Amino acid sequence: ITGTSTVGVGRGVLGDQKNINTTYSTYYYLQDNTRGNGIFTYDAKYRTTLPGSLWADADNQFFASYDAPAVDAHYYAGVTYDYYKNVHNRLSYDGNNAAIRSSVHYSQGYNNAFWNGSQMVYGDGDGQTFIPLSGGIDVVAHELTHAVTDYTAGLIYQNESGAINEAISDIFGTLVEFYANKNPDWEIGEDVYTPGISGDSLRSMSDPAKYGDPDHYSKRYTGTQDNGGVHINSGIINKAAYLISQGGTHYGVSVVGIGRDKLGKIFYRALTQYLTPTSNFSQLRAAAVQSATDLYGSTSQEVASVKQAFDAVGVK
Ligand SMILES: [Ca+2]
Ligand SMILES: [Ca+2]
Ligand SMILES: [Ca+2]
Ligand SMILES: [Ca+2]
Ligand SMILES: [Zn+2]
Repeated sequence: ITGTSTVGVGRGVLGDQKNINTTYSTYYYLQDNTRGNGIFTYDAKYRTTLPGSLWADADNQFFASYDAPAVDAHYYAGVTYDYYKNVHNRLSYDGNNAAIRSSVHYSQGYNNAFWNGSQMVYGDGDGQTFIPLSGGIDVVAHELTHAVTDYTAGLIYQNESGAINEAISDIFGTLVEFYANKNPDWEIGEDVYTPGISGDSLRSMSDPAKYGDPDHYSKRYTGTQDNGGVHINSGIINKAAYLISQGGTHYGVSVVGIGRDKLGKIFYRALTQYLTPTSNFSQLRAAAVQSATDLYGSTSQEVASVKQAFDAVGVK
């Protein structure tokens, strides 16, 4: 909408106060004009029609319980935009400052979030498996990263290419969580998963097997559930990425860690210059090796560590 840029204040899902970029024209809208061609947050009003209505507020204060998922979807989309721009010189998900749109309060009791081809969508959860999913910065960045993937490598959402797609979203979701630097970890969704159970999470990158997911290619899922295991077999790639960054010895194979920033550079380059819609795990290894070679040189520690990490998870 046309209006003047304003700064509201409110409280997110976890009860924390933050400032939000809004737009004033009669109402204050969740429209952040400070980033690209805007970040826009919508109310889906417990229904499934999308996007719903651009979020309007009378007083620019967002402290109601109903407001909290909107505050966080809007704010964490901003952090994610900043990560991609500042760290990777990428302007929004399309590289040309496309407007970023999110809807909250999608459906009833909805234990998921997704990119629908055009926008991000967040359930409120049922209060048992999840609380409103935009409360997790890793979740928000996971969703926006699906848009980045779709505009770049275009990894088809099934089987190995789909597990790579998933892992890319978990990797960058985690790197954004570290960028913001509030309780960062290598777990996925811990801030919004199972409010009645402390210390768990939806997935673990450091130890995927803790939550049932494979940590070696010989343990990959080969059935048809979950689009051929895209949220399951992502553990193999998540583990490789964790090892590249942090190091470790896994099934007897030692990996020298190179840190998060270099992990992000290698995987961003692989995603944007080498992967294709049909890439499989072996092709991801090759893309990561080539990316590290371009950035650091063929004789570098970085290349050696990429190879060790893929060896450790059984991907040749
Ligand atoms: Ca208000
Ligand atoms: Ca965390
Ligand atoms: Ca996390
Ligand atoms: Ca929990
Ligand atoms: Zn996903």
